This record gives sequence, structure tokens and C-alpha cells, in this order.
Amino acid sequence: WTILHYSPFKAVWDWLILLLVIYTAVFTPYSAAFLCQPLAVVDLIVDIMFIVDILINFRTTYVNANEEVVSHPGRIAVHYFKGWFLIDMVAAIPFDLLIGLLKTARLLRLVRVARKLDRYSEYGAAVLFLLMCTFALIAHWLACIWYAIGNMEQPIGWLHNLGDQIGKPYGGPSIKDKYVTALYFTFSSLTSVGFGNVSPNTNSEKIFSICVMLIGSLMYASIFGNVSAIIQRLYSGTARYHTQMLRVREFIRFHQIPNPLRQRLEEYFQHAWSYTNGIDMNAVLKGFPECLQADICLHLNRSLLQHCKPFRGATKGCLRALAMKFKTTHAPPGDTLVHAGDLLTALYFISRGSIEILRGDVVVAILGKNDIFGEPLNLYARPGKSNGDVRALTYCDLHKIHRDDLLEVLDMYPEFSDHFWSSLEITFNLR
Amino acid sequence: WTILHYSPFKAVWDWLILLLVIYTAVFTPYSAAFLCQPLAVVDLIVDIMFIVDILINFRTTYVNANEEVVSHPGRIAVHYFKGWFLIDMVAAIPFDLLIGLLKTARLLRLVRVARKLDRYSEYGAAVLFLLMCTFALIAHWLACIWYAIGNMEQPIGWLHNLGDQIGKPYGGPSIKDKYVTALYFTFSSLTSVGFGNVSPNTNSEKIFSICVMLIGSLMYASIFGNVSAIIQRLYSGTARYHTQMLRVREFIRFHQIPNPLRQRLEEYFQHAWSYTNGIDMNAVLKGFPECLQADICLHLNRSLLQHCKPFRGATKGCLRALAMKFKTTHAPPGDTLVHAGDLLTALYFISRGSIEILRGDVVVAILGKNDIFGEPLNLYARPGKSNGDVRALTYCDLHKIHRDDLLEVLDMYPEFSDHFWSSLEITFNLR
Amino acid sequence: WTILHYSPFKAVWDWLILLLVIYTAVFTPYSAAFLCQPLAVVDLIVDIMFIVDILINFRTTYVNANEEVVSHPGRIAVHYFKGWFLIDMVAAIPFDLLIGLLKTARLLRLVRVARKLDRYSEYGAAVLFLLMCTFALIAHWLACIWYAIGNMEQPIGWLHNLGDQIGKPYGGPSIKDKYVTALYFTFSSLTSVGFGNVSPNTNSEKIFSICVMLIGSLMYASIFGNVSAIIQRLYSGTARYHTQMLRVREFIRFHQIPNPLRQRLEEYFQHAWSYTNGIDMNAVLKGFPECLQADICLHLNRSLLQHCKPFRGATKGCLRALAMKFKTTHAPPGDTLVHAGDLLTALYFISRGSIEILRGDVVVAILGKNDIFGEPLNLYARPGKSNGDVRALTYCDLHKIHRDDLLEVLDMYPEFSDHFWSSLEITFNLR
Amino acid sequence: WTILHYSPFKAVWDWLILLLVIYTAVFTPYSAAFLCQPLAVVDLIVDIMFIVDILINFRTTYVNANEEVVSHPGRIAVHYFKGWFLIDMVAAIPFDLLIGLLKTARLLRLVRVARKLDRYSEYGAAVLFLLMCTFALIAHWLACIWYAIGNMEQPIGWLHNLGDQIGKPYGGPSIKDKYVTALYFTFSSLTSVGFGNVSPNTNSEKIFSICVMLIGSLMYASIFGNVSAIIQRLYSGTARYHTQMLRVREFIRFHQIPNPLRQRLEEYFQHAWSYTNGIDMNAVLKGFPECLQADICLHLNRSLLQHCKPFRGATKGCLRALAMKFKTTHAPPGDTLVHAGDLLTALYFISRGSIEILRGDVVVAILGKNDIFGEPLNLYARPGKSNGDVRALTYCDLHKIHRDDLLEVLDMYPEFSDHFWSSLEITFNLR
Repeated sequence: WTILHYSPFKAVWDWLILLLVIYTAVFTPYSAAFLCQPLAVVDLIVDIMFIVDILINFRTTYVNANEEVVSHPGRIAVHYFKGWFLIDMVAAIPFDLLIGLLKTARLLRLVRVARKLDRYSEYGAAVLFLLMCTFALIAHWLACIWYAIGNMEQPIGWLHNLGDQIGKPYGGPSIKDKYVTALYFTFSSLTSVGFGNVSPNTNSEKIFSICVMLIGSLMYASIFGNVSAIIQRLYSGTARYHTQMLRVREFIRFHQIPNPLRQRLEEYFQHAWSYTNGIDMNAVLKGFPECLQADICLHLNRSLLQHCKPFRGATKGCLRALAMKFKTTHAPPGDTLVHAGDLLTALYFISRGSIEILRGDVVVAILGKNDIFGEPLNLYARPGKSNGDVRALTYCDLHKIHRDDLLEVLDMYPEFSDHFWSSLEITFNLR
Repeated sequence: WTILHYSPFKAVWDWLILLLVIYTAVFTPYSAAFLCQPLAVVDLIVDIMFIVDILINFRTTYVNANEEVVSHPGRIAVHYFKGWFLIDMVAAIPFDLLIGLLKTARLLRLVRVARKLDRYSEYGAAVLFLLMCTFALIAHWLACIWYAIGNMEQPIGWLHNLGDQIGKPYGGPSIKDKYVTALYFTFSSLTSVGFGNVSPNTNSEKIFSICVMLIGSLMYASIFGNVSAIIQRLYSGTARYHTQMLRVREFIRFHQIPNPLRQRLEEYFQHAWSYTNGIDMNAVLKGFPECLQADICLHLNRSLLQHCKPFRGATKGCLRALAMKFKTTHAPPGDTLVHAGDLLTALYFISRGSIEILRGDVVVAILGKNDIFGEPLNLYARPGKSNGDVRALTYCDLHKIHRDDLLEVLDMYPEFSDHFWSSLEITFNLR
Repeated sequence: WTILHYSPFKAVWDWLILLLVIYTAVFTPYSAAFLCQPLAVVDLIVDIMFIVDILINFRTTYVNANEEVVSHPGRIAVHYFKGWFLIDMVAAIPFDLLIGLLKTARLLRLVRVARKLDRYSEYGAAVLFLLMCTFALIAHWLACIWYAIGNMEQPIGWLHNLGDQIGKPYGGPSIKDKYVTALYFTFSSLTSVGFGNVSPNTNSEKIFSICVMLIGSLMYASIFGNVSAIIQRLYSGTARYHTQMLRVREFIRFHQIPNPLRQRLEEYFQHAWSYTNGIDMNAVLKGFPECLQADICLHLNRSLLQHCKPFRGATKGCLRALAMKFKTTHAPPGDTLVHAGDLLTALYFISRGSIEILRGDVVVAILGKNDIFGEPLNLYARPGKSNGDVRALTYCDLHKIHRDDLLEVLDMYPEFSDHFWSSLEITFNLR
Repeated sequence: WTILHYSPFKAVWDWLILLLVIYTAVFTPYSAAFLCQPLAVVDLIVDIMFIVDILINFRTTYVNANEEVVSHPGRIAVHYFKGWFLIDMVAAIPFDLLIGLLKTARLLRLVRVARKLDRYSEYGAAVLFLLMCTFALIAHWLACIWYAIGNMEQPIGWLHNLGDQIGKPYGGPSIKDKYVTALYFTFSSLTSVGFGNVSPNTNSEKIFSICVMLIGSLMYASIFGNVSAIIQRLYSGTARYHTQMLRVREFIRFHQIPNPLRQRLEEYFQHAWSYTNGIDMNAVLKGFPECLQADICLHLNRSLLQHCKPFRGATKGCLRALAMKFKTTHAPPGDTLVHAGDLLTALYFISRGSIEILRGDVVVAILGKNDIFGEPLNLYARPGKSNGDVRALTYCDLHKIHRDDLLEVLDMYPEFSDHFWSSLEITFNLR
């Protein structure tokens, strides 16, 4: 019969609790210093539905360190005892039995909503909103204290001055002005502007003004600190880019690096940063553990999977392995690559874009949409030149495999080995 | 007969010294500018127990660079000579012989308590408390100077104004107001609020006001700096989390990564951060040197140690080695793992949670509480399929060993080799 | 017939749009609160050439996610629909049909120029300029609001005071002063100075003053944050240097390191930082991918390329490989190096500067401008002493090759192998 | 006959130039706004010795990009032409031919001393001093401008008020007050305090006040930024320590790690941080290149060098190699180490402190001051137990060598091989 903690009714009740705690923390001091009808009825019903709230909290489940969800509300009751339930019960104790400073349950209400603050937090802007709200609350409380001192002093205080400036000599100013100027002065000394209209005269309010000045210093410092933290948290990525560019620049100017090579170097730098944004995908790929690593590497194989006929007959373990074994090589359009007379151990398949192969003005293999070039592997097995030089074109996203890696991964399973060698499709074997 | 330095009586004496230095640094200027009875007796007894203090310091031990504790108080005396003992002796010299500016020993008292400041420091909040205290002290001294200038000017100064606002025209205001307004004004120009009630009129106090404004600028900047440093020191961990998530997000959106695979990737990300909190435990494990490394790796072996019968007969060196050789593999509930037709060199034991093994809808080995599966090792020694696919369940905390590592670590000691192969317990050998 | 987006005429039009939006956002409120002729003609022509602007935007090309440049202006039109074109069309709708608050199209103009803000940004100083500009705009708007409240209150407000201080009792002050003091007061509460000349008296302007104080707090915090971010972004490189120096110092006085060794260590440290500036060139060299890596490593080979006769006959692949295989070794003047009786596998060529070779006061090989020393390789192949010790001189930039690396890279191609061994030029083979 | 640039006379001349530029930049405006005798003689002699200065600069050497020191002052002259020499010559042109704003050469003097600012910089405190100095200069200039406006307005400005407050009604205040209040007001609006004694009344000084407020905002922000940068630059090391401790703590509480082992872990952590301070010495050891690396590693060999008799006959290359081959192992007092039944390939010598060897309550080898234990190497060559367990004592700074490393480094030179095996001193070979 017990309700669960994440029930939406509980959340709506929590929002109503927040509204009511704000209401009481705002109206109790303002009525306590400055100040029949159903307002007392509302005040008592506040305590009543907070008693209802503790009843619900015993009814609804809680989250323990061991058990996130547990039944048997008696356990919830014994967990709440000697803790926040004592606070919320003091908040649920009527104190009607004037003397308004005994309404300290309202501050316990704010303590328990501060217990709910972490749930309320989603991003950094909400933090700024909460800081502004507590700024306003501190201001209102200090204004109530200031008005209380002003009343006590009058039997030369700021009240007589106020009677003089806004013309109501003493009569007396209305309760509207008698609070607006209080709040005005509380900000006048909290954000450190300090106007000359209202200013302390006798001793007590000078002591109070010292206290307000110190509080303002502290909290204004806190606001600066948080705002600076956020702004730096974004200019951190900004500075990452700037330091990357600076290191590149330092290398370039250190070794002279005449105009052609340099310009290719920097243009490649912005080309890289355009998509990698400084962070390499290789490191984060290695961070993900084995099986997930293969799976995310398997997603990149929507290119050679379906277009290679032998690949279809392969077993899924072979798919995963031979998939992780590939290297999809990015290169910006307009690159020259492996020459003739080099090693042939760097086996190459075609993955994306299009490239042309110029061996002494002999352009061949103008393909590039999931095609294949390279060397035979059974008999040749000889490093050297395949056909000759390659020539630059549009997107040079090629497909690196190794001549030792492919063999070691392939020879463990001879059935797909044979099925692979039988359907040896090469769009243009450069010989 | 000598006392040692860390005696509690010495610490209590140090606290009393702190109380007395605060007392003197507060009351000497206030009596010097604004101002029979035992107060002179108290002032002289101050010097007396500071002489007692230097006597104790010669009696009690000190900490040298070479010897932390040394006897023979003569060595302590020769070490103190020409140094802080000269300062504390000047502080222990009576200057009774008005002229109150000669009481410069009080500032040396503050210098020597600043020597004790590092001991007083425990965390960052104490730093803020000390900054607030020195703020108050600077304020009090500047207020005393301000009152002195005010007295000198009166033969138009702020004193006559003060006589005019709080009604005591000249008579004259009481010594209570004649100091409260001084402190009020000193804050008025130190936290940069600048009220209009009291303000410099003649030339001398305008020069003084310039000096106060500059001092306030400097120290207010210092307070902002420290508070910002602390707040950034916490949002550092915040930003670490945010940049980790950002790199993950960038990888995800770079390579498309359709909804199923992506959602598993991020959910695994929060699962990891839930307990690792960004920092990998592997790095800190490798940081700890060899023997401690094995010992802390030995603590993780409360799982396979007592439940493996052959393990009990093993020698402790074998325990340490074979313990460091394991890899306790974390995996969140709901993971698929090594298939059939793969390599068998990845030997696997059961460490925590529970998992099920589905080879073509054939679920076997539903164990998982410190159990064992895998392949025989003596005769088989062949990569391939063991039984087939595994199926996802609750906590997938498995137990990686290697087929080359275990052999190389085990074959160095044939007695436990034989005892191990004899008691070859496997809860379900997947064949 | 369509114009392209990057046409200079479009950029000049954008600059004119910026000028006109500034003009309107400045003059519309000032005329709306404080305030025949062609000014209405100018105001309407503003809307007219903004209609012209949307016509051009449909005519000129745009940049899509897939296509950077696309023809067929109908596509541009359908892309603009339901988006920024609605905003710019509301800005292009005349509202002549007093009531000046309906001119909300001017704020949409500022929104769309904020869309162009990223293009306007080049560095950080422009950011500070834009922040100052928006500061001025906020000030002007708040001054207009303040003047409006002042007019409303007059049927004790600040207007009567203004009539009293600058002598024009009521008559009334000219519209020049009636605005200069407004702006004066708006800064008086925005940068938190708070003069006493003009200050709120009745209730409405006290509420307004509270609002201004809060806005000033926020934006002043923002300015501090940005400036601190930039200054820290430079002292970051400063602190990098300092932390390198500190680590060096830590190592120095941990291990004593008497004066000769210490001094050579720090002098080498400053020598290194003089040109490497902390960042190693090795890391950035490895960062650049293969082909570019070789090409930039090939640029360093303007030293041994043209002066080695066998090198000329070599094939370009051999050039690239044997070029990447070298290590140009930096060493400051005044270094001692490999002794006799050591290994000879560290083959050494001469790259820059000059050095002396002293084997028992026998100085030989006073060369160093692209010269060669070392050992024979065909028959000798023996570790040991070559001739003996070296002697320090000016720039010790030597040329490391390996005795296994050179062979493995050279033996793959026997034609240049033979051509190399035939022209075996060694300026002084130390035997 | 030419003087060199680093001559001390040149430095003394530079200091005199600094004094004179400060003098002129201070007195020229104060004479120009507020204000026979040799002061004109001094003013002209200023230009005279600045002409002398440019004469010296042509005489003395300069530093070029290629040549740090070069003779032939004609080259210095042609280098100075069309550059800073034009500025210094304009500064060396007399403008006597009132109008005091034409003395713009004084600002060029400040520009050229700003060229010398980098030389003046040694640390961060000098930066703060220079910022304070330029703060004072900006204040003085703004005060001169303010006084000029005040004079112009008088034919209700602040001058009449000043005549009223300090009693000198108009007569008029002395030139002392007529400047002290100017500086007072310039700070009143620059550090954002804003007193009420002096305040703008007519339009001109309100515009000026707006400008001053903006300048104060900017420069006050700059001061905050720099101070925060320095304070963060120290709390950076603070935060390094804190994050190290945090990672250690997270590992500790993640894996439970019961009290004995945990306590050993943190006590070792503090012991490490006591001397390494987070900075690992291995990294900086590997950072220093080869020869210097061996030399600084050779300094650690004042322990086994002189006490090993065979070591003396060794060749210096063997010294260097066998020295770099060692590992001086730090361990805090109270550690247990390699047991029996383990591998013997970890050869161990005694380096520092003292340790005891307990094999079944059989304590042997109580040495430790540059002594030797271990196993024979010629015939034994068998992993296993040497004698048995070791027992904890004071400083466990032991001496790691390897059984493969020592052989491979030793067998390249058989003469010291034989001399080593002949004088095979082992203080206690644990058998």
C-alpha cells in the first residue's frame, strides 16, 4: 500500500513545499517588524500540510546506501528518526501557544529545501539564479532589521530625515515608503554604491552599517568568483585552441620551413581542427573497453562490409577482428602519397573519396567509391614498387591494412581464408 | 631535566601568548590615541610572562635541520641567539623607563605569531578567518590614526561636524561616538562605499584619505583573489567532469553512431563516472611501488583465495605473484562478450555477479558467486570456440587471466603446479 | 544571374546595415523620450533599404550544411522562410500606420547583427570593444527610462533639484543638461561610484535605482571575468616557464649536485628554453602524419643532401626514408661526448658547427661544416673505441645515425647500396 | 675607440635618464596648468644631456639579430635611423622657439623607457610596482585636466564650492589646496569610492566625470586581473597537492582497504610528498640528454664507487655505463621485501641505511653502510630462494641491479669483467 518515492504526486508536493517555504520566509519577518482575516488560517494550514508532508514521507519510500527502494514504512520511520525528521517535525510543531523571532522553524524549512538543492541543480545558470535569490533574501532580512532599529531609536534617526525629504514632516510617511527606503538603503551598502540620501546618524545604526558593509564585501566577492569560474570554464576550450596553434607556429618559425611546406602545414592544421577540435578520436576509442571498442569500430564498417563479396560469408568473430584491424585514413584533398621503389608491406584499400594513380603520366584507377587496389598476396610477397606514384584529387580517405596483421588475423580461420582468396576482387591491382 | 617541545603545556602557553598578543595589539593604540588601577600591573606582567616564555624556550627543545630533537639547552640557546630570540627579547624588554609609539615590541609580537601561522593553518577556511582578522586590525589602526589627526586639527575639521550631526554642539561627543564614527569612516573608505555623513575637509585628512583609498584597493583585490582561487579549486573537478563528457559527446556526434550504440556508450559513461569519477584506478595502482602494489593487489583476493582448494596449499610468493597476475574485469549489467570461433587464449574465471551462457538457446552455468568456467589447459591448448556465446545478466564482474601469463608464472614452481593441476576444479567447463 | 554570398558589395552592404542599426538604436529612444525636416524621410528610407536587403539576401547565395554554395534563389527563399527572414521582415515592416515603444523592430535589428557577431570577431580586443559598446547602449537606454520617470513625476523629484543646483529655478534647464545629468546618474549607479549630486527621492525612482544597481553588479562582474580570463591566458605561458624551472630546481637541490654540475645543468636549461620555449619539437613532429612528417623532415636535409656525392644518385624514396632516419643532435658549445672503449654502434656524422677530437692530446678533424667522421662498416662491424675522446668547441650540432637502422633501411635497395659504398667519403675516419 | 653596450657607465646613464623622464613627466603638466630661477636652465640641460645620450648611443654598441656585438658605429647609426632614434631625436629637439601641450617629447620619453621595461623586470613584484606608478601618473594627469576645467569655468563650478567649505570665500584658496582637492577628487572617481564633498555641477565636468569613471573601471579591472593571476599561480602548486591527495583518497575508499594497509598507504604518501613534492625525479632524469644524464647519474655514485675494490680498476666508460645501470631504491623505514621461493633475477646490493634479514628468526647481515649481499652469479644462475625473508628496520634505501642488465653491460669488456670476478666482495651472500 506504500507509495514509491519517485511518484509524480511527491514531486508536485515538493514544488508546493518550495512555494510555501518561500512564502513563509518572505512574509513572517515583514509582518514581524512592520506589522481577523484568513491569514492566520493560512499560517496554521501551512503547519498542517507540513504534518501531512511528514506523514507522506513516512508513507513513501526512501533511498538507502544499500537498498535504493525498500518497503515496510517502519524502516523509513526508523531511518528518519534522529535526523532530518526531527528538523521537519520542529517545522511541523505549531508555535501559537507577539514575539516573532521564535518562528525559527522557517529557517529549518530553508535548510531542508537546501537539502533538496542538489536535485534542483541541472546546469550553471540555475546556480546563478539561486545566488540571486539568496541575495534578495539577505537584503530583505537586513531591511527588516534596519526598520526595527529605526523604530527603536525614535522615542535624529534616519526616520526623521525620511519624514523631511519626502514631504510628510513629523504625521509620518506611509508604510510603503517606510519599507522601500529600507530596501534601498540595504542595497546602498550591499553592492557598495553608497548614496547620500539616507545614511546612519546615531551610534547603533553605525554599528549595523559596519556589519552590512562586511557582509556585502563577502557575498559580492563570492558572486565575482562564481562568474569568473564559469567564464574561464569556456575560455578553457578557447585557450586549448590557442595553445595548439601557438605550438604549431613555434615549430614553423623555428625551422624556417619555406612558404609552400609551411602553408600546407597550417592549412592542414585548420583542416584537422575543423572536425577533431583538438581532441583525437584515437585516445577516446582506446578508452572504451574491448567489446564496446570493437562494436563502435564495427559501425565504421558500412563501407567494405556489404560491397566485398567474400566478406558476407565470414563469421561474426572474423567480422569484429578484421574490422578492428582496419585503419580508415583521413587525408585532405590534394595530397601525394607512397611512391614507387618503397616497401609494399603497407597494403592499401579504397575507402572514401576519389584519387588517381599517375605513374609517369599514366593515370589509372579513377575509382574511389568503396573500391580496391593493391598487390597480390599469395605469390608476390615482395616489397618494392607496385605500379608507381599516386596523384592528388578530392577527399583522400584511404584504407590502411597491414601485410602482417591481415595474415595473422586471417590464418587462424582457414574456411573464410579460402572463401576470401577465392573471391579476390581488386578493382585495379597496381602492377 | 629539559622539557620537550611537543609538550601540551607548551601548546597551552602558545595559545595564551596568542591571546595576550591580540590583547596588547588591540589595547595599546586605542589607549595611546583616545586615552591607578591594576591595568599597568597587567601590562608589566605581560612582559614578565614573555620573559618566562623565553626562559621556557631555552628550557624546551627545538627542531634543527639535522636533529629534530636535541638535548643540552645550551645548544638551543646558541641557536636562538642572533635571530628570533633577539626579537622576542626586545619584546621582553620593558619600556617603562607618555609617548606610546615606542611600543614597537607589540608589532614584533605579531611578527613572531606570524612565524607560528603555518602551524595554525589546517585548511582554507582558517586562511579566510586570518584575512578577516588582519582586515579588522588594519581598520582599527587606521581609525586610531584618523582620531589622532582629528584631535590635532582642532585648536572646520570632521570633529566639529560630528558635534553638529549627533546633537552635542561644541561640550562635545562622548568617547563612545568619537570612536564609533572613526571606525565607521575607516570602513567607509576601505570597502569603497563612501557615505556622505563624514568626509574630509582640510588638507591633512584629504592626504590621509588618499592613502586609505589606496590601501583599500590593494587589500580588497587580495581578498577577491583568494576567494576566486578557492572557488576555482572546486570548479576544477567540476570542469574535469564537463570536459570528459564533452570529449565523449564530440566523438559520438562525429561518427553518427545510431541510437542503440550511442545510448549504450553514454550510459556506460555515467556508469563509469559514478565510481571512477574520471580518475582511473589503474594509474594510481601502478604508482605504488612493487611490494605495496602486490599487497594492495593481494587485498582484492578475498574472492578466489579461500574458495579455490588448490590455492590454500600455495606458497605466499606464489600467492602474491598469481594475485598480481589477475585482472578483475568490471562490466555493467547487460553486456554481451566473447563469441565462439574466436581465440581461446583469453582464459576467464568467475569473480562477481552472475552471467548466463547461451550457445544457440542453451543456457548453462548460471553460477557467478566465486565460480569457475573456461577450458582445460593440459591437452587442449587450442584456440577456437569453447562452447559458444555468452548472454547478458546482472553484474558482469568477470575474472581475466592469460594463457601465457598463468603458465609462465606457474611453471617456475612445480610443487604448487602439481597441486594446482590435481585439484582442477571448474564449475562448468564450457566445451 | 544570381549574386554569390562572398561578393564585396554584400560586405559593404553589411557594413552599411551595421551603421544604420546603430543609428536607429541610438536615435529612436532619445527621440522617443526627450523629443517637418527630412528626418522622417531618412527613417522611412531605412525600412526601404532593409527591404532592399532582404531582396538581396534572396538574390545572393547562402551556406547550407550540405551545400556551401547553391544556385536557384527559390531554395534560398524557402530556407529563409520561418526563421531569420521573419525577423528581418518584421524589421522591414513600416509601423507608421506617437507611441514609440512599438519600434521593437530595432531590437530585432540588433539581434540579427548579433547573428553576424561571430564573423565580426577576429581576436580578443574586439570582444572588449563590443562589451564596451553594449555597456554604452545599456547606459543610454537606462538614461532614457530615467528621464521618462522624471517627466512623469513632475505634475520633489530629481528634476526640481536639477533646477536648483545648476541655476535655472522652476523656466527650466535646457534639454542639454536634462540629458547629460541623466547619463551621469546612470553611470553613477552602474559602475558603483554613487555621487551625491543627484539621488532618488520619491518611491518610483528608488525602485528603479534598485534595478539599476542589480544590473550594474551583473555586468561589472562580467567585465571582470573576461579581463581576468585574458590576463590569465597569457600568464599561462608565464607559469609554464616557471613550473619547468621549479621542477629543475627541485631536482637540483634534492640531490645536492655540487657547483660545476649544477651550473652546467641550469645553463643548459636556459639554453634549451631560449629556443624550444618549453615545447619539444619531437612531439609536434610525431603529430604530423607520415607523408607530411617525412616532407618536413626532408626540409632539414639541406646539409647532407648536396654535399654527399653518393646521395645524389639515390632514389627519392630512399631520400625520404634515409632522411627521416637521421637525428640532428643539438648540443650547446662546450660539451664532452662519447669516450673510447664504449660501443661503436652509435654512428656519428658531422652536421653543424665544429668540434675537436682529442685522444691523448692528439687533436684531429678540425672540420665541421657538413663533414663526416666515424668508422668503416663493411669489415669492421666491431664495438669498442674508434680513436678516442672528443674535445669541446663552438656549436656541437652533430648528426646521429644508427648502425642497425642505416643497414636495415639501406639493404632493401642494393643499387644505391652499391653506389653508396663505392663513394664512401669520410672526412676523417677516427681509427 | 667605441664603447661597448654593457658598460656600467651606460647603465648609470640609463638610471639617470629614468630619473629625468620621471621628473619631466611629473613637473611639465603641473607647471602647465597650475603655474627667473635656474629651472629653465635645468629644463634645457635636460634636452642637452639627452642629445648627449643619443651621441653615446651612436658611440656605444647595439645588439643585432645576427651579431650581438658589432663595431663600426656607422652601422649603429644606420640601424637607429628610421626608428627609435627618430623618437629620441624628437625628444632631443628643443621646443623653446606659453602653450605647454606641445611638450609631447616627454610622452616619447615614457615610450622609450617602456622600451626598457623588459630589462627592468625581474619578478612579479616589480610588475605590481610599475602598475602602481602608472596609476599615480594617470591620477596626476587627470587632476591637472580637472584643475584646467575648473579654471576655465570660473569667469558655480567646484571652485566656488571649494572656496566655501575650507573657509576662504571668494580671496581664494591657496595653490596647495587647489591641487590637493583635485587629486582627492581624481581618486574619488578612480577607485570608485565617490565622496560627497566635491562633485561636478556644470555640463563640462559631468562629461569629464563620465570619462574618469570609465577609465577607472578599466584599470581597476586590470589590477584585479593581475593580482588574481599571481595568487592563482601559487595556489596552483597548492591544488596540485590537493588533487594528488584526492586521487589517493578515492582509491583508498573505493576498494575498502582495511585500516592497517590503508594507514600504511597514506603514511607512505606523505613520506613521498615530503621530499618529491609530487615532482617525480625520473621524468627530469630522462629529460636531460644522454651525456649530461650519465654525468648527473654519476654524481649519485659516491657510495659504491670508492668502497668496491674492483670498481677502481674499471675504465671510465664502464663507470658511466654501470653507473647509469643502477637503481637507488628508496623505501621508508619499516618495510618488508622479497621473500624466499621467488625469483633471484632481482639482484640486490646495499646502498643506504640498515636492514636485517630474518629467515625463520635467523637475523644475519646487520650491515647497511655501503655493503653487499645477494647471490653468486658464475655457477648458480638459478632462480629461487637465496636465504629467506628480510626484516624491517631503519632507512630501507637499497640498491637494485638486474641479472641480465649487469651481464650485458659487463661482458662487452672482459678485462674489467675478470678484474670484477676476481675481487668478488660480498659482505653477506644470503645462501
